[PDB]
Amino acid sequence: ADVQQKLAELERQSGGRLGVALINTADNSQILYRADERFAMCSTSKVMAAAAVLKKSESEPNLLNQRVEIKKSDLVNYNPIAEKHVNGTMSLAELSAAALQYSDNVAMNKLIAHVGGPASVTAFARQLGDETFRLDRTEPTLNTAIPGDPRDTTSPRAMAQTLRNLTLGKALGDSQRAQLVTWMKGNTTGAASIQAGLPASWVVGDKTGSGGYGTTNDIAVIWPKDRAPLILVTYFTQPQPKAESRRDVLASAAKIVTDGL
Ligand SMILES: *C(=O)N1C[C@H](NOS(=O)(=O)O)CC[C@H]1C(=O)NC1CCNCC1
Repeated sequence: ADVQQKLAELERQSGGRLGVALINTADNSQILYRADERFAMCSTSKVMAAAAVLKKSESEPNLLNQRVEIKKSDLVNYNPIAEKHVNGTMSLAELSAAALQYSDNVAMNKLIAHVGGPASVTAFARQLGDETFRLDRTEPTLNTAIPGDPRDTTSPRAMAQTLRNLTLGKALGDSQRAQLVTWMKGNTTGAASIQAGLPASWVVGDKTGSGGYGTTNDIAVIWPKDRAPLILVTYFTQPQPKAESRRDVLASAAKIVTDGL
């Protein structure tokens, strides 16, 4: 009751639309707020694309080592790693790390292409039991985040359940699950989001995202000190097309739902 009041208050103060799903694996409980509404995933969709590559790699031992050309024609609007490798190759492992840890959009496009495109990433989600996730577009257009548009969306509940499966459950084989967790724990982009609302000592693997309409997102697996892990999804979007990001709202949401733990 208190936690719900606090999230509603945060949403009202923020001026936007907030979606939260926490799974506490200590007691199999959840805290949900707009958790069945759709939100544009933006760069948080990179987790599903990397996971689809990892799944493919379970039957293809040379896949992660496969060399992918980086051409000028591959550049899109946010390319911090790929721009340093133009006219050379990167491995699919290197592209996965760049997508997850630096949120490189070229890297995301190569992951998408090498599993068969957005509909293939979506079919992977369906195979895991996630009916909600939909990846419709490639980078950079998947980040438009127009209100009412279902393209490139999921719900907080669906993404929390799927992230649990990927990182703590059995969607991926032992090697592949460990690799995803390693990659997410090495994320460099998330300190202002969920992590900013948790104690300094807690360990986090997360993936942020942002896009049109001031969309500001984070999805995380969290290891609190001496406690079972948590899964937290915080999605946020705003009414104005050119709204600025609100990473503080995600931090505030994280603090609200973990207070006590
Ligand atoms: C993901 O949401 N992206 C790519 C990159 N991610 O930053 S983080 O917040 O994921 O670490 C920057 C924001 C976002 C993105 O691609 N935004 C678009 C860039 C190209 N023009 C439209 C916005």
